[PDB]
Amino acid sequence: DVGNAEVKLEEENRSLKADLQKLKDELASTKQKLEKAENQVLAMRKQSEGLT
Amino acid sequence: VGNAEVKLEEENRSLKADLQKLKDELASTKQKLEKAENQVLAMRKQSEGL
Repeated sequence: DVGNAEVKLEEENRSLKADLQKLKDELASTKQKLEKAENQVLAMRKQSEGLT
Repeated sequence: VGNAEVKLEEENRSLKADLQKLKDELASTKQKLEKAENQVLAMRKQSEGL
């Protein structure tokens, strides 16, 4: 039935959009954390070179 | 209205493809984060002795 297929797709689509928003938020945060960690590595390199 | 079902199928395909890509980018970024944090810890140790 067209009605059944449509309802199933609408349900999947609502569920996928919520999963997508979650993953988008998690990605943005993880990327920000990676940038921080990499800049930590660089700051420590300079501090370890300014000491040694 | 006539296009209702195919548009839903198209959206569905679009979302599923985006979902897989984001899961892939997330796992890759998480792995890089783990490596960088581990570099920080390794460098903390070498800095400790000196």
